[PDB]
Amino acid sequence: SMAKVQVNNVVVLDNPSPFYNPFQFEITFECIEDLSEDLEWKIIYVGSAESEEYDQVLDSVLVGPVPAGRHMFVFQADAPNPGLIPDADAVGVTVVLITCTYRGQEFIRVGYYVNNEYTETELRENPPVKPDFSKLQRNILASNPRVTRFHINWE
Repeated sequence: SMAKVQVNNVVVLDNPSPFYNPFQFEITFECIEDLSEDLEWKIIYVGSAESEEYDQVLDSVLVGPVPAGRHMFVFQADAPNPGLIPDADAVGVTVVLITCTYRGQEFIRVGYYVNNEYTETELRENPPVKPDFSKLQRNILASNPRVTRFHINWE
């Protein structure tokens, strides 16, 4: 069958923000017909390129009833746990992902680069071994989303 859900756009809200602020995404999509089963959205923070074990599922949203037509919703998730981020990966560029599954199958993955940078010159010039997350600013590169679609069984 044809893809029954088509994501139209994601707006990154509160985009330059302190590291400890929650993520906020305003997501619009279309359903070509009433879906009987649930859509599950997730936000996944890539703690390190070292390994997927440093991935953090920040939150999941499950919608039981699906109606046909255009949709908008706002997806908010708490910031990642800095205790689980390797020291060498915290300051710099990482990735945050938005995924959606239907009947348990991921059909779309929207990835953004995330640039975490210090706000004080002293910290930028002499970064501590353990990063000071209270002084880190998160900038999501909202203009350059990377979209991957997956074929799933929509019936």
